[PDB]
Amino acid sequence: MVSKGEELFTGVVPILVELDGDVNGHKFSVRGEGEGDATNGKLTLKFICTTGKLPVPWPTLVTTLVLCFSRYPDHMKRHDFFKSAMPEGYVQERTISFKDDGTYKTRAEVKFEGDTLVNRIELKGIDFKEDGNILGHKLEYNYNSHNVYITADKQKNGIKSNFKIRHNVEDGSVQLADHYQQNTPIGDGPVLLPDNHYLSTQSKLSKDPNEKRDHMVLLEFVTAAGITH
Repeated sequence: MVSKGEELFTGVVPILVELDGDVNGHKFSVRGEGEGDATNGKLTLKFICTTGKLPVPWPTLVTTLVLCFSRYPDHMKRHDFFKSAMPEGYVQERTISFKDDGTYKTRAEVKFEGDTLVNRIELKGIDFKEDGNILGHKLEYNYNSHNVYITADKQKNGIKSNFKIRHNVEDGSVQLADHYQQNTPIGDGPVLLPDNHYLSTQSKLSKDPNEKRDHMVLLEFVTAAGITH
């Protein structure tokens, strides 16, 4: 163990996710629950739209709706910023630019509340086309595997990332979502600033057959890679 934070992730940790959103003035909320295991990189979450019908496709929210559950190999433990900020946690901020469409701006706090790892998010969506892939619901209910490159941000005592998500469109086209991310500790205690590396992601989206509300079941694996030793 190379951070106090890392001790909080030796087993399965229950998770709560809460998101309050506004896309082109359409107000919606999501709550998710499940668990994460950073020892194997496995995350199991079920999300509900608490306000009724989700006004955007579920796949567009996957990245917004807990990289502290990434599996960092033993040789990479000193490059795990996300756990090092725990339990006080970190702020995760993004701009997500949907190519030829609107933008999500997100601010989340990821931190322990009691024994639960909580991801609490505000999302603002602007400049979406009513007949675009997003407000038009033209995106397939599926998800690609990605590499998410992590860099140190010495000045902010945190990390940055930029990456493109590819969303499959019902017409066989692809909707690009360009992510710009910043993470900063909530605490003023010491954190691990990493050497350059990447996270390998893979996401399976499914439905709960008993669930009549608008929802998404997520199975994710996230693994850190890219450090020689």
